[PDB]
Amino acid sequence: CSVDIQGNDQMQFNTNAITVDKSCKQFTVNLSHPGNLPKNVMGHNWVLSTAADMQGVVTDGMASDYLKPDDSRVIAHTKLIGSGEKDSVTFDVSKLKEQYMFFCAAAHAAAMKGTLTL
Ligand SMILES: [Cu+2]
Repeated sequence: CSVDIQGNDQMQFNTNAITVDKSCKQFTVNLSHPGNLPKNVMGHNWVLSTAADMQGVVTDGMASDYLKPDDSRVIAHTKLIGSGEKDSVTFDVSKLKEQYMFFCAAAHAAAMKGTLTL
């Protein structure tokens, strides 16, 4: 009923998929970032929400640890960790049901994009 998640300076997760065994009443995410943060990203966290609400959470974090205080869409999140730092978050699995998304709120990319060629 637990997992170790890691990020790096290439904006990669050690895994982009997490399974929660149904015997679990609580689940714990263990976050660490042993190497450097990505360039000009000064923090790393792990955030859980619905697939629908993810974008809202992200936009509102930049509008207001890159997260809106007491955001009701955020199921669970770690604090912002630096390089070489570590944090854990444990949450009640009862608040879940089903295709949820987890993300880091500190490293942003362009939401809207396309291709151009000559
Ligand atoms: Cu941003």
